Amino acid sequence: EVSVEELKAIQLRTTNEATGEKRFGSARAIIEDLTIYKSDGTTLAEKPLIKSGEEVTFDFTILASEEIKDIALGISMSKAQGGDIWGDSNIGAGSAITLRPGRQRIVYKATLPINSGDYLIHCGLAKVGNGDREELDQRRPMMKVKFWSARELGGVIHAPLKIISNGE
Amino acid sequence: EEVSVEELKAIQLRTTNEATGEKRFGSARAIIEDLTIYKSDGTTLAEKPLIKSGEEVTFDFTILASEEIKDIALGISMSKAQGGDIWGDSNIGAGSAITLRPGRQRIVYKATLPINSGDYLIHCGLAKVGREELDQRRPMMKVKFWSARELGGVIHAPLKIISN
Ligand SMILES: [Cl-]
Repeated sequence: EVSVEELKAIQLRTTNEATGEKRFGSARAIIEDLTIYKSDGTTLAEKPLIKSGEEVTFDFTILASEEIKDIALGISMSKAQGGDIWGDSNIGAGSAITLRPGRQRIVYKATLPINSGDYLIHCGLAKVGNGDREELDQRRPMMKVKFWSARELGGVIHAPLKIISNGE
Repeated sequence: EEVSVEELKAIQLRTTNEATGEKRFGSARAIIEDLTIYKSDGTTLAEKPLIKSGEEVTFDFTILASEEIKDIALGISMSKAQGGDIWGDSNIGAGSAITLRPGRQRIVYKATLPINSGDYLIHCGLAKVGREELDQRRPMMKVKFWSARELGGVIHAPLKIISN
């Protein structure tokens, strides 16, 4: 179908250097690409800004050389200078996934209450069980993303106060 | 009412929360006398010391003032352990002017807090914007967030799996 040999070559070849992506894994299957859509339906290439609190779609193209049961396809985000502020996967969602040979598309959505700033997106593909975890394709960092908001808040959590009573 | 700044400074010092090792400072021309927190089910943190990740929380402040004070900033924030604030906001950001009257009054905020499971600290500050610190409470109290839904980091934004 597609040789792991090819997937290994794909993996080594397609590595984003604008973020200094370090990429590892057995490459039995790989994250061929990730495309991110905003609520208005536009991409990051089309508009690289995400509004704080916007619903985002993560469109994964997964390319597998063979079938692989019980995988974990995860994604996370860190501040341009720091550790992860957000991370999740199908495992956290309680949703099992099995990869089939050839291309396949897995789609996640999330509403991201993240304050304005520059962040990094990471994603990872691994096999959960049968012995210990097996990393298939870990992409770190995969891409940059900037959040913007109508008004500025403290920290990273976008949770604006509602004023119920101002003693007025 | 008839409360003096002298009285408020005394209250400020003796009602500092020792459990959290609270540091408290400011002129105390007005003070944050109390903060009661309600969860979306109507229960207080005192009744049920636990907030569900992502739920709507109500902050019921009781403020004591020794005199009328215009252009007030009442801020709240949260942090984890020895870290900096992970969330913060105030009436100023929200675009709501506050003027304190003499005596006791209430200021009430809501926020929907997508904070992952863990132990956090709540900080609050009262000041007159130009800043004169009136009453800064760091940390005022502990708060525990929980969810059966587990995530990484502090941001509770669970993925939904659309297409497998
Ligand atoms: Cl309470």
